Amino acid sequence: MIEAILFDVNGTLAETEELHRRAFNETFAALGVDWFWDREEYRELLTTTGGKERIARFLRHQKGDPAPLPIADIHRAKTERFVALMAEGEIALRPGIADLIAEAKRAGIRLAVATTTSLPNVEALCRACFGHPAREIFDVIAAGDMVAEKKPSPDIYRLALRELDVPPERAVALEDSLNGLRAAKGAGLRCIVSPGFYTRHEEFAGADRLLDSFAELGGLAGLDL
Ligand SMILES: O=C(COP(=O)(O)O)[C@@H](O)[C@H](O)COP(=O)(O)O
Ligand SMILES: [Mg+2]
Repeated sequence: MIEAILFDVNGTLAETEELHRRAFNETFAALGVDWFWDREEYRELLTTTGGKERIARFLRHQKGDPAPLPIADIHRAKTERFVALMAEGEIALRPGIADLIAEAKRAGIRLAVATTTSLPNVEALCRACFGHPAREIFDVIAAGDMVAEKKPSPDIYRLALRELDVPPERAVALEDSLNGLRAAKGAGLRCIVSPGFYTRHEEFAGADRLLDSFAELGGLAGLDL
């Protein structure tokens, strides 16, 4: 059996990206700029992880209004919006996720998050979906700007593994996206993928398992081999 499970957040714990998109767009509108990311645009922008990095990519060549604030300030406002939206309880965990975490806890298996997303989003999602602070759910939280290079860099996973003190051969990652799979694999981890809306078009070569739902894992034993 594995000794630790490392979870991605967006698209893994919950289907969140349309809520991120909303938060971006509503922030743009509040700032009085003409920017608006439709699904087609957002699907492409999602291949750059981290909201600051995504905004920067967009600004490099978009031909609408110039940024009126630093990126970090735009992103901070977006995060406050996302947190507020997340709290409303419209988003639930993806099927299978709650049950896996409960089984892991009963088995004494160590749990981490390993995410590109801002730390407040992790807290918001945990409070909403689990009813507790994130550090009551996960033993280790590796998020956001804790590393210099985001997925597909393995660095966030290497951070999480160091903090867990579990060798990669005894752990497993759950992911939804190709950049996530690449990051996990680059850290030496077996990786179970279940994609979503934005990510299903991707090919997931090297995934240990590729599932339509985490409810198909089959319990902790499905994380083995
Ligand atoms: O690329 C990401 C995927 O998160 P994960 O690694 O959990 O799949 C994030 O940048 C989110 O799109 C937005 O969150 P922020 O705006 O907070 O970055
Ligand atoms: Mg993800």
